[PDB]
Amino acid sequence: TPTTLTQYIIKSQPPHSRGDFTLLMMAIQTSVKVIEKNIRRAGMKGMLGYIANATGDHQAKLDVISNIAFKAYLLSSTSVCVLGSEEEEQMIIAESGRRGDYLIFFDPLDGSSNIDANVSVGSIWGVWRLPKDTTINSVEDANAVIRMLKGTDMVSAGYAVYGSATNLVLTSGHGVDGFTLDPNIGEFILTHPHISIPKKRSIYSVNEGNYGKWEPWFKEYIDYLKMNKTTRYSARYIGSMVGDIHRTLLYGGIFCYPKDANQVEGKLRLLYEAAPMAMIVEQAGGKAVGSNGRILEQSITRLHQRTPVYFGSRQEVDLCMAFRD
Amino acid sequence: TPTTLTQYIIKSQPPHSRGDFTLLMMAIQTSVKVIEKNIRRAGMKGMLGYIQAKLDVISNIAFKAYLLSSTSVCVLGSEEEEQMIIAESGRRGDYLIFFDPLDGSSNIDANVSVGSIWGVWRLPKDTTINSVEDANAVIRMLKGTDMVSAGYAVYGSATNLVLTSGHGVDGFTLDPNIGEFILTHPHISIPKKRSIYSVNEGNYGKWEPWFKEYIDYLKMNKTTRYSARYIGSMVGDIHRTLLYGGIFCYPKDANQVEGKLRLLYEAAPMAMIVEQAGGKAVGSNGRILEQSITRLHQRTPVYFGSRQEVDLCMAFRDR
Amino acid sequence: PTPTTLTQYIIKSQPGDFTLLMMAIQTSVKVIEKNIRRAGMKGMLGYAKLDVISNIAFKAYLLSSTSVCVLGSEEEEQMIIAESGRRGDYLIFFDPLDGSSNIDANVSVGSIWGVWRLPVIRMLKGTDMVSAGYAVYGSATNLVLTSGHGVDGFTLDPNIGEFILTHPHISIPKKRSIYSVNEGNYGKWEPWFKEYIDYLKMNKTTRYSARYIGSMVGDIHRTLLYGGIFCYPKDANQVEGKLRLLYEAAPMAMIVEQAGGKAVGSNGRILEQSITRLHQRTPVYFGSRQEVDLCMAFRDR
Amino acid sequence: PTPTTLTQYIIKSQPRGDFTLLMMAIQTSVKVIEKNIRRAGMKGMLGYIAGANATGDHQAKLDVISNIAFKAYLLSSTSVCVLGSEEEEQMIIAESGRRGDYLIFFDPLDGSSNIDANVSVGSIWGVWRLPKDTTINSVEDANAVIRMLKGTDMVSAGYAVYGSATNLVLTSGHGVDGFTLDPNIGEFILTHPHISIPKKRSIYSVNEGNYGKWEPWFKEYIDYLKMNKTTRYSARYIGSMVGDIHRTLLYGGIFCYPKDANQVEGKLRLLYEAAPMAMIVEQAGGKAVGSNGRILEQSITRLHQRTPVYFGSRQEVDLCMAFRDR
Ligand SMILES: [K+]
Ligand SMILES: [K+]
Ligand SMILES: [K+]
Ligand SMILES: [K+]
Ligand SMILES: [Mn+2]
Ligand SMILES: [Mn+2]
Ligand SMILES: [Mn+2]
Ligand SMILES: [Mn+2]
Ligand SMILES: [Mn+2]
Ligand SMILES: [Mn+2]
Repeated sequence: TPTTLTQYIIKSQPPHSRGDFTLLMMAIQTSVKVIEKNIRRAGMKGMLGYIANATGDHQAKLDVISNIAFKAYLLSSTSVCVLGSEEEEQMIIAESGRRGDYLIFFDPLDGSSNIDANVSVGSIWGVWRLPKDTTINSVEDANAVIRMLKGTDMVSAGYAVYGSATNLVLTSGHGVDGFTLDPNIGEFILTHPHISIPKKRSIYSVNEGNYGKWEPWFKEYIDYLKMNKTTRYSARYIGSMVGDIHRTLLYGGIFCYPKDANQVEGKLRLLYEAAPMAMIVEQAGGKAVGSNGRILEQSITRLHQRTPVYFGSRQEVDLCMAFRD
Repeated sequence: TPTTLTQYIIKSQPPHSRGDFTLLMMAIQTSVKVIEKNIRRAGMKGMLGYIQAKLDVISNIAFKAYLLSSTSVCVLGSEEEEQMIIAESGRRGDYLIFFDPLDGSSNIDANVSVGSIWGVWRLPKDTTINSVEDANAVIRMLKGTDMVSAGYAVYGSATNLVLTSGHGVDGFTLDPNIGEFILTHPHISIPKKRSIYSVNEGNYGKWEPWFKEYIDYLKMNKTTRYSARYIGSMVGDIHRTLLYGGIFCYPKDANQVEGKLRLLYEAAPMAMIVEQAGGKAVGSNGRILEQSITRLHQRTPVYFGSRQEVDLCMAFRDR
Repeated sequence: PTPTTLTQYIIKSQPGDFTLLMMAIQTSVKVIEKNIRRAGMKGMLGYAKLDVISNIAFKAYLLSSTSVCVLGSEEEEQMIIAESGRRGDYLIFFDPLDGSSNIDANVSVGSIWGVWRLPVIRMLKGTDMVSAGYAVYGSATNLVLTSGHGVDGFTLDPNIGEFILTHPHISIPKKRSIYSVNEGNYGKWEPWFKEYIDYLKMNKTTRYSARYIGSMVGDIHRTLLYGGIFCYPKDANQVEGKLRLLYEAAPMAMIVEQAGGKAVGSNGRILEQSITRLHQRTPVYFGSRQEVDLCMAFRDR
Repeated sequence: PTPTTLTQYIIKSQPRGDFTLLMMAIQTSVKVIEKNIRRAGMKGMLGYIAGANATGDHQAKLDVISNIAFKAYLLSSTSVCVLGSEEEEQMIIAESGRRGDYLIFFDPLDGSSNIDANVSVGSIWGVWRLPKDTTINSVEDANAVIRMLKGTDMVSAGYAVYGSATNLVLTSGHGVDGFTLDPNIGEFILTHPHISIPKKRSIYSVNEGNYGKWEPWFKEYIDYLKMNKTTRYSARYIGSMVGDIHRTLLYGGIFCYPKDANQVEGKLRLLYEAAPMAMIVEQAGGKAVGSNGRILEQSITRLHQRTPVYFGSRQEVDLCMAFRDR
């Protein structure tokens, strides 16, 4: 009898709790398993490539299927009032009799331009809980509510990695725990409890193809990692934010998506990429900052808002930020 | 009723052919499936190290078991073993197989892709291998250009098996419901040009000046913008290189002055696949496949990929 | 291509304890199915160990569910109480693995559960049962259940480890010419039942087909879907019967009744029988309402 | 760690690789069919096609899919010259130069009226080897060749059981060995080596719903099994010939499909049901007879020929035949 994610969560909540968070995490699990199913057989089911979004991404077929899955299960869960997907312009409101307390923002498939080459991909979600009195009855209401939220209010966050094994990592503000899908029983089993990101590790992750378009201070930082006399650094960039962040959490290191001469506001989205990953990184003992301190302290102005990121081992991030100053 | 790897191979061989190669590819398929099984559940079965090198051992055990019982092999050489192994007499076919049973094994704990690589030579016309001595003598008079088949498997979100027999490259995908590899990527053709480079830039300082120059050009040139990708799994990175185009480099180091990658069971198989897909695959002095094999764990640097991207790279090497 | 799961179905059915309970049951069933499929290679066959493993699974997941106060297994003499801070409202009685001497021959097996609710438990009636269900472990894996508003059947999708709705509103036909009984025991039956069986074979009007897998869950599942009758009659040895009331006959009776069939023992409805003792027994005559009527007509002369 | 596969077992068993390739094609077919059965409920493949085969069976959708599978893989194997399916009127010839030495007759899905109720089903095959200096170039040639064959010429036979586990049992004239599908690796693993059917066991398997239509001697035999003072019998009838025969081989007992007042020639087909099962039962140490002695000694007149069967533990079958001769 191994320990399932569901059991783990039931245990985590107080004696005879509400149960909404358990139902939510069921919906997420089912979605993740559906997506995993589709990815593993995509080649034979004709779902490789692209269709013939609000961020200007041309969509892979698995983006659409992923989004459909997440929405279907989350809305039927009875635990969500609002959902916001990368693949949708607008937020979606759950129907009145079927409306829980959670606002969930998700990237249903991260790295979708990796799938054709069997490089890892993932899903990311951040969960906020509807503020005490308030009631969201429309898209207008929801847009007003998100504007008065911060990453520091996020109650839970997590990602899934679709690779040789299927991982589901999550936090509820009391550390990070990692699970692995047992395909023989379709349950997520606790395999990586109390994930602690090392304080220092000589691994950096960034797209150096963009060297030319970076700020001078960041070119300097990267050059130092390569040219300094003291400590040798190793470079790794899978090109899947989830894949790279997962390696960062387990091995230590740093992961960067810096300011660009094109994307002067950044590549990564705040609500459904950067802030969830920031809560996970912080809870694992790491540091997660953007252009002006903590990602989680940034004010949310709009659903598809962007930010650069510098995430990872506390001291590696400190070194990086020392060049900025 | 989809097209299996097995049926594809049966069709590929001549009318009423011998059958050795079919049996070999069965053994390889079974091995790959056993390894895949173990990787997918490694976390729950204690084979990961959380709190490094058990899957190497299990992989090696699998490949050996199935290949030796296949009756198609005379000699095997694994990355995990110092010496070559001889198949027992009368369980002894015509193939010499050199394999990396698990490539990227320090990736597994982080769920980063890994693979298996194999190169197949066929015992020369008048030769008979009866011992380790014999085998060491035989490999010394072989080249990558004599390789009859090569392939790799990628263990990721899907499980791929890519291979060639000197008539192009074809890619298969494991259907886990029936445990057969299904043709999904027929006639893989690597683009002639594509702006993606793959190398560990952490080692910048230890590279030769010409290669530092090449990398700097990819970043600073006015004409064409390059994207950087380095998974750190040779199979993962090469597979992306074959399908997307680009370049993959493991250049000469100030430490590893002979190179990181092994010739027999990493560089030469991947070279035959890259060449068959329409790409170019070179080391320190031309084609990897034209290099003479001196020793089982011999090494070489590599510059592999899109023919024009490799040409560009080699243009910088001109002193 | 996002199918309807058992979990969603149940969430929709309610206006959370029962949802958590049905999670625990699902996980248990999947664990048991996993073990059965590979039992031959993992040494768990004879040639039962799977009774023990099954029981362990059900207990583990049901107790951690926080929805149970009491559980009773066929494999245990005594009932088990859930710990105080982890104690829901449900009493559950289950046969974690039915037909365990079938496994070595790859004949179907199943799991059966009956759920009562508490508002000491000296007597219950099947008519108070709030839910019941079984799983069938065969070439597909089925999970059939009721909550007093009909019967619905689900099938395990092994690719996602969820039970998918495949057989909604199972209705057992009123009449169907299939009978299920061990005729090896002919000699030990009561005269009226010998007469009934002889009539099924010798009557001029309607031809009957015989099927007996020898797994109660397998045979009852075929009975619900195809129609027919399933009998474990009184024996000259087992004068009180073979099947157990609390964790076999009464759950199956609620399912059969909710599907539109009839489910009786030696003296009327199984569900109306008083429960005196945990491992109490009863004969059964279950199935299509008219086939059971025909059977009972022979008993009454 | 690295278990013994069916493929390895077969490679070991041979001294030419034609039989190995054949058994690959069969394995793949069996795995494809298993795949389909496990998910049939969600893929809409439960029940029947809306519009009967050569023996008058209305077909289940899984009959058609199964038949397609077996044909596809067996023909691409390069080991077959002729194939005969239950689901086809005519035999099929493999294309010239994709043409091996084996004639294979198969029931691609046995018990297809069990699937909707999740009761076990199976596949059955019998393998003959083309006679010395015979050459099959058409359906005419094939029909001529089968007429001069017997079950005693069968080189191999086997079945698959699709249940909670997936079994594949086979013989090549040197006993019976049983395998089990490992779904994690899609290989059949040796689990039941040297299957030996007990000489005596008190279990009988027959559809007693047909009592009224049986011959008097067989009614007498069945009544004896129930009413005799000496030994008590247990009755089991799954209603899937493969399921019931598999239980018979492992537990012992008897399995009967006797002569009927309707089917006076019998229900079971000789080429792809009775004769393969007969070779397996004989190789396991049992006895397998029809209306006039050994099934395997019967002359094959036609592809969809029928026969009754009395199969199982040698002494149980002897007892049965004693009632016929009295
Ligand atoms: K995107
Ligand atoms: K190494
Ligand atoms: K039991
Ligand atoms: K049929
Ligand atoms: Mn996305
Ligand atoms: Mn993304
Ligand atoms: Mn390796
Ligand atoms: Mn028991
Ligand atoms: Mn029982
Ligand atoms: Mn049949």
